[PDB]
Amino acid sequence: HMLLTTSRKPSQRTRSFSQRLSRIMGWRYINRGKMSLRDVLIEARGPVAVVSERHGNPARITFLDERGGERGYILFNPSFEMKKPELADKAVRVSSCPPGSEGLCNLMGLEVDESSSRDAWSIRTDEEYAWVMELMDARGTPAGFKLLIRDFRVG
Repeated sequence: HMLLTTSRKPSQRTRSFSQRLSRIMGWRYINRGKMSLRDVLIEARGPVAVVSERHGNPARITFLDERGGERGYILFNPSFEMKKPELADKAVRVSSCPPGSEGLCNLMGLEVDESSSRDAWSIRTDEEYAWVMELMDARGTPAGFKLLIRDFRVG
């Protein structure tokens, strides 16, 4: 459902993160090289997400519609282990979006699925972050991949 890319000249960590996330989501990943956003949108022919950084860390995901309108954005810090997540499917499901988190689900195109928590996201509150989005793997246990959400805005 989406093309993912990064801001221009990303660090190794931003690359690793974004390649990982796009695999998890089943989104098509492209190297940003030296393209403008306009040229990214031409290549995508469809919606795009851009992972941008501050100080060499991924810090924001911006979501665009196919014409380049900004759907919204998420400010976050990633938390991921070295081991590849074990997934049997695109992680396009979420177990629940509690009140106040619906925009996370809308931006990322997640569908609520109460039948199982495998290959799925869990959204919860945290003492430090606004939300933690944690990937549950093909066995429904923590995949070692989280989005630590500081804020998000839609529209």
